[PDB]
Amino acid sequence: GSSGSSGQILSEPIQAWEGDDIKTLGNVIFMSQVVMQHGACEEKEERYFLLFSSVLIMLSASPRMSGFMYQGKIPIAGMVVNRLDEIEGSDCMFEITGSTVERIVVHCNNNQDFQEWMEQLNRLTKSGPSSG
Repeated sequence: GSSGSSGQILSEPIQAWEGDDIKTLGNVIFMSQVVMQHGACEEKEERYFLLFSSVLIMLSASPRMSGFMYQGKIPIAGMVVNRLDEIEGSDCMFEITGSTVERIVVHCNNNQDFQEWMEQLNRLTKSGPSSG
């Protein structure tokens, strides 16, 4: 083993999920409850992000507790991660774009987890580790 995680995720299929399989994509690098809504609009938006290293799977828990709901998937390809350096001295965090005109603004966290997401997303979106 390694770490624990809520049930269902490993018992029932992901709601909305429809294509082939999730176990076919790979695994779940880093999974945690993030908050992605937009660039200041109304409020925040809690959601689950599953980094497979080949795509960013997103889940939702509209209800209370009962499995998850697959919203969309972001292929590492075309992805754009630069800890939102398009600004200047204004919160670290990072975004997850790579499409027509979509930008995923994930809320900070302040923990080894964050740095991780940035660490992987770094090599993910890219090809190989930064100066190994």
